Amino acid sequence: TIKEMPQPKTFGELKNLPLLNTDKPVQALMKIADELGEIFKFEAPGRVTRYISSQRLVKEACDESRFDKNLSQARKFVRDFAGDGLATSWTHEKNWKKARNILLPRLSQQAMKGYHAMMVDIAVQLVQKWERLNSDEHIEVPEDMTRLTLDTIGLCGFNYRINSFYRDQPHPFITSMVRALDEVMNKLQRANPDDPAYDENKRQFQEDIKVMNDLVDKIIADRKADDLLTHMLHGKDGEPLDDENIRYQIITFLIAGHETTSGLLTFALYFLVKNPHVLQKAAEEAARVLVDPVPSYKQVKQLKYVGMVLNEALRIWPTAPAFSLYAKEDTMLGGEYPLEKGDELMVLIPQLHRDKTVWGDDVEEFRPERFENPSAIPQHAFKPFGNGQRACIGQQFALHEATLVLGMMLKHFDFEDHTNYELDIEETLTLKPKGFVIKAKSKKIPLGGIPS
Ligand code: HEM
Repeated sequence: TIKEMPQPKTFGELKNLPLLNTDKPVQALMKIADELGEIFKFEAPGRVTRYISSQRLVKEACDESRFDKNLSQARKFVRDFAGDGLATSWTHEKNWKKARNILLPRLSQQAMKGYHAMMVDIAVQLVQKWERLNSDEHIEVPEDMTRLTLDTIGLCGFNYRINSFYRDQPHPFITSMVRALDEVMNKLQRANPDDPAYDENKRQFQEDIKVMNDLVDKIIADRKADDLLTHMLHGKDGEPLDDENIRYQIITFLIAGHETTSGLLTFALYFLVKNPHVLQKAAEEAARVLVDPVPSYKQVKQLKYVGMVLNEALRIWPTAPAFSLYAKEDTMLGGEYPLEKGDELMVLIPQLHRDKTVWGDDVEEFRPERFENPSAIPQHAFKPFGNGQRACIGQQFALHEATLVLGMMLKHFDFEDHTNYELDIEETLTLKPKGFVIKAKSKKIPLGGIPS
């Protein structure tokens, strides 16, 4: 009762690779897996991957006795600029689990009691910039969501003030990060990599890894002249971290610790303007809960419905959209698809969150009240933060940051979807709505003990 594995139209020496000559590869890999089922094979020269989309199979892949963690084929390149160091190392690494058990305890729920104040500091900045737009003026959502999420990691994680809001044009580091990823992403759709046709391109990329390093120089310099870098320097295990691997860990968290989080907020706010009854309902929760000008740690933990709106928007659109895995031994999967040792499966997350056998037929509706009883979401049907001993380390940081902010936004403004924005999701590894803009009617509620 073995079953042959599916596969998209191959085109020659290229195999299936030319089905990814598009700038929305994930979005297209869910049209493929949309037809070819819960699993389908994917060959591009000298690399093969299986794509699992059903909870039925994901729940096996996450069985850590069968499967270990893997580097996306995107990850080995984003390793040409990150780890050895957490988000781009294999479990079989030394400056992984040492590099993780220095930081893990700094990222718990309890550790957020400490970051909370600086998180509220950057949040106030974003709210007030909106209080001070002219009439005609609209909001660039993903654009301002980045201003925040980045400032906030820089500041909680590295006690450095990036002052992203004191700048009309996206911070250098972000313009360069974006252009560094689009490369990694196209250098993946490139049929002949080592070519001179791509030559102005791997020198561009280097200029960009310099701008990004600039800001990293600036953050260490500022420290010399209990943050997340106070350990990344003086945290033992039993080895503190070394010369070279620390400027890695830094660029690693400046990226991981904001991008995916900016994604989640643009998406949530999108979904809310399109479902104005959910906006209304979280807008009340926020009014009812945040009764001081600024929120307390205590208060942010009681934005229950807002936590829910975040998870729902994370179901419908995981911003870190896929994670990889390898087989630890030869094995059946599903009892049908037989894998060798080392074979690679990719967890197409946005599709797993659309598995109707686990969710309903309304998998495409925005309904935050699914997450009322979170004991109702089945084993493994939901994983925006990866799975297992390599779950997203910064999940509790992300969710607190994101609730706090979505919570304040909804306390001080009504938003109008003024352009009838039709969704367009730019892909730079991670997903984020592109050119999403709205207007905000302020509720004229004072903040900080400051009027406007
Ligand atoms: C906001 C602060 C965040 C930080 C500092 C952060 C950092 C990290 C780190 C260090 C890892 C690797 C952990 C490990 O290997 O032990 C990771 C993995 C991951 N993160 Fe995050 N992250 C953040 C937010 C988010 C958000 C909002 C999402 C939403 C989808 C997300 C999605 C993921 C996913 C899917 C992985 C899986 C990697 C894999 O297992 O292959 N992250 N993150």
